[PDB]
Amino acid sequence: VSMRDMLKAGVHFGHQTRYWNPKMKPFIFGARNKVHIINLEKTVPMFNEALAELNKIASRKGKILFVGTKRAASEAVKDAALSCDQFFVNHRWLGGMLTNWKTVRQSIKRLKDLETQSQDGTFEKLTKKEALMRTRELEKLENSLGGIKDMGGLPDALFVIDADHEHIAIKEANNLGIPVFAIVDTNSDPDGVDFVIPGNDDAIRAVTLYLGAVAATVREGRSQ
RNA sequence: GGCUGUCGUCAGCUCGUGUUGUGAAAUGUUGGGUUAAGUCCCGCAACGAGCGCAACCCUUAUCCUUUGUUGCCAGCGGUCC
Ligand SMILES: [Mg+2]
Ligand SMILES: [Mg+2]
Ligand SMILES: [Mg+2]
Ligand SMILES: [Mg+2]
Ligand SMILES: [Mg+2]
Ligand SMILES: [Mg+2]
Repeated sequence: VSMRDMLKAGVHFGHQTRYWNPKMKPFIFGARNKVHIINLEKTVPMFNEALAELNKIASRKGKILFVGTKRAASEAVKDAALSCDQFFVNHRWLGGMLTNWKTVRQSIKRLKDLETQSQDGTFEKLTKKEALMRTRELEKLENSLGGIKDMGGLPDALFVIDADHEHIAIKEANNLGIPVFAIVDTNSDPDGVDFVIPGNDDAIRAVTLYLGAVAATVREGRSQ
């Protein structure tokens, strides 16, 4: 991935100096106007070393789960995983989506059966008042569980945009040994993720970049 | 044992799995709104479920169909009215 490209995106940008996390000292060039700057020279080799790892999982038809619920990087997230044939989460992660599979699995069945009882027309020939609680009931399920609806079991790797914001998923993923690939940032803990990609996690330009790239490689890897 | 009063027809009382705590425990069941109501909605390390709440039951208020004696008399005709 082009080291010039990122100057363009804004990846070098971090967070205000005061909100920094001192575990990210390694991945810092310095500060300008009391605002931190990611040493991109550390980003790019780290990043390419996570693309590679992602390839060889995507090789064996494992499932890259993508998570990103920021009211920036949601439509960004959906686009990418769909542009790959994988799974995604872009509205609140709901605690135990991984550790409590048994149960959360048993709320997918419902969403399946509410999809049927919609196209099949049952959500029409009924109480009319009961096309409220038989639709809102679906609408929400397909806002939350939708992304992972046909996922049948636990992922083979989470790919996570913001570590800070999505700390619950990462802990759950550590809980299950599921390897994690995060876009950590100057203000975030390095310490829970396995393939740390430094750089900005809060920009429409920056996110699409890493997504596009991880999208490219899982498709370039889902072939051989 | 069975049956019954009572707080109280008050809106509460809990469980599975997950998570937190060395542990009793906690979370859910808190928060913003709303409601007669843990009523409903939005949020949220919770995700769900159950007993309650409400609804299904009887009665009362209006209308329609069918049936018309031992009940009824609007229009007719008669009358010991
Ligand atoms: Mg423990
Ligand atoms: Mg209580
Ligand atoms: Mg409690
Ligand atoms: Mg409490
Ligand atoms: Mg409340
Ligand atoms: Mg209830």
